[PDB]
Amino acid sequence: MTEIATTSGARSVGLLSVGAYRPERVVTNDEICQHIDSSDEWIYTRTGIKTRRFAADDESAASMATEACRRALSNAGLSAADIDGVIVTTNTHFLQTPPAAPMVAASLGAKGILGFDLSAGCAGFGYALGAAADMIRGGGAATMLVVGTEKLSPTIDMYDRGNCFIFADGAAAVVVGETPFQGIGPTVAGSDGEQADAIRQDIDWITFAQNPSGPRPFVRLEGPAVFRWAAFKMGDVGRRAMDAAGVRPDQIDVFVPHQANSRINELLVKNLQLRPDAVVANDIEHTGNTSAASIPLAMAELLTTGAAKPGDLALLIGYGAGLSYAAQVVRMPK
Amino acid sequence: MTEIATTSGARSVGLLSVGAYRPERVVTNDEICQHIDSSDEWIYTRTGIKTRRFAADDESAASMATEACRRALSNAGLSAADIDGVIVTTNTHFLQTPPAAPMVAASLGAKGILGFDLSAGCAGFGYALGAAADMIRGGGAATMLVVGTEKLSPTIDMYDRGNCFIFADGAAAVVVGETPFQGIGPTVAGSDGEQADAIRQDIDWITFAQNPSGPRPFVRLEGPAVFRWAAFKMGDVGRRAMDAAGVRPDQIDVFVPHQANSRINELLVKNLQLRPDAVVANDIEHTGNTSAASIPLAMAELLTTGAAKPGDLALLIGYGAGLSYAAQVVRMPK
Ligand SMILES: O=C(O)CCCCCCCCCCOC(=O)S
Ligand SMILES: O=C(O)CCCCCCCCCCOC(=O)S
Ligand SMILES: *SCCCCCCCCCC
Ligand SMILES: *SCCCCCCCCCC
Repeated sequence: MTEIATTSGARSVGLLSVGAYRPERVVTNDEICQHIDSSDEWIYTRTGIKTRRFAADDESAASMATEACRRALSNAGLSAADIDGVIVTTNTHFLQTPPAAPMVAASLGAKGILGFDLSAGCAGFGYALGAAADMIRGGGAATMLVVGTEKLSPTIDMYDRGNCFIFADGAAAVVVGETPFQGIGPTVAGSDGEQADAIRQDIDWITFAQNPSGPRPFVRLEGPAVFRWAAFKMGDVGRRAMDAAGVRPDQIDVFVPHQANSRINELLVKNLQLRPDAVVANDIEHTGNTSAASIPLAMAELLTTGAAKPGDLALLIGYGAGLSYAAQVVRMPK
Repeated sequence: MTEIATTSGARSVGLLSVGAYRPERVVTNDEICQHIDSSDEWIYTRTGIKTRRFAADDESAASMATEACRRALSNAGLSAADIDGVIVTTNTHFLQTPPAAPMVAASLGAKGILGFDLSAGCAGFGYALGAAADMIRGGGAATMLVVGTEKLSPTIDMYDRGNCFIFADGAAAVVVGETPFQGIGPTVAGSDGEQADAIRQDIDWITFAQNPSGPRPFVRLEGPAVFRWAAFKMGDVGRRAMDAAGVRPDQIDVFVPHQANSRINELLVKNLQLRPDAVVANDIEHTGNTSAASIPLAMAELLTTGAAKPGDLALLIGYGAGLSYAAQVVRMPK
């Protein structure tokens, strides 16, 4: 006869700021075409990618994540002392343990703060932004870091005619906290674990670890399957996300799909019936596919180029590995 | 100027059931005393562990989590079609991508429900329980599975002498959903990234992949440092947990700390100042340390022995790698 107490946070939460960090090494298509039988033009028309960034040998998903946070914090007018938790979303923290979240908190100056690694393929940001919003409104935190980071280079098979020109590096973090107006709509999510092997690590670490001198694992992609699924299934995912926020297709100002493939995104923009003048993220051009980091990296780009304004109503749609998606309507940060 | 929908879910949320799964191969202390010369008594005196369970080769974290859910659903008298999401917490899913969750989802027949993998070491489950509860109170999901799964087996160095006897395999899933009574307390969580190296994979997979002629990675433990940290710092954490749930230490009926080491958990009990008759989870004896899976496996055991009853007021304390910790006051399920 003693009811467990419940706590409560803020009603309205929003993206206070975005920070982005891309490693300085520019990898061209022609440099990629080195061990590939295709050209710059073939790669740009089929994907929309021109150049992408590769990290340094000493760099890691965590170090870039630490770096993205600082910048977001700086853009937020906030210190590490003002943060209550940090979620790292990544698919390329190359340790089973420890998780990257503590390390990032540690180097940021706030070693004691709550946090975890959330891994859900390319869709990892939608879930982690979703988890923050709910935790903050829940009262477990007031202000929170959600960082997407990905070191994909070391996982690329440079002879792989189907995916080498695709994956890249970068880290972008957002600051989530209380806001006057409601800023982040309901998370709309789900998956398709039937197609789990569409984007995968071909060999598992333990099997590989039993015969290290045999073929090592790489990232593999059954592209047409991914094209079909994404191109035809995310339209509703976007509609469900807009519906839960109480908004209309013609009300979206910025559209931030996962930067997987520009032809896919072209089909979604048309399927989503947005305004003819809706600003549509195209960070694919000089960032490539950065999985968990893709969307917040895309957001920053548009804010930096001034194509998007802070406070613009925006739709987010994450899609990729596991075959799992996540989508939310948000105001633009910064 | 368009508004974003402010939505609500159910306020009161609890653990409906718990479903555990344990590998049939019983590996003993004297069996671990064939490679490396210690003693079954030495291990028992120092850790509290007598035997442990190692999973089969055709078994995995992913596979064991699926079976635990089958059982969690079975004990709540429910169906995969009643579940809106799964959270697989783990440290031994031996793929960067795809996530375990969607696979676990499809194998239960839950077509494309939301789901992600949460990593925060031994404390992953406390984090996962708290995240799910957040999502239901926000309205993102109604009923959810949360599964700590682990196959630490293949990660153990048989020459360890410091931790070969510590780690073991298993899974345990809880169903989280609406209840009339508030069943899960506010999440008390945190970390210590300065001490990230205390429990770590010693070599990263890329580095190892890059150098197959060198040593393979293994799980490493800095015992003394972990003992010092967990046994003197975790009292305050539980104290913070009980404070948030509005309960006095003498109101606790069951204590389920992470099954790291009996001697640690022994000192915890005294610092925590619970009742003399308070039920203390000792699953460690024939289970060992199962990271993420530990606590819900430790829950299931107390319910199986009848040492704990459904509705009992439990104090959970997860702690370990990342040097991260998670705690909350709950009601026992089943
Ligand atoms: O037609 C061919 O023979 C090859 C054409 C392949 C280029 C088209 C891009 C691959 C689609 C991958 C999209 O999924 C993700 O980006 S993930
Ligand atoms: O240093 C002390 O006072 C205790 C001696 C260390 C005991 C031997 C190893 C157990 C380490 C504690 C458990 O670590 C985890 O499983 S986490
Ligand atoms: S859509 C997210 C893709 C994530 C790829 C990371 C897996 C790399 C394989 C390791 C060799
Ligand atoms: S909660 C403590 C268990 C740590 C899990 C990591 C397993 C080590 C991987 C080495 C290959």
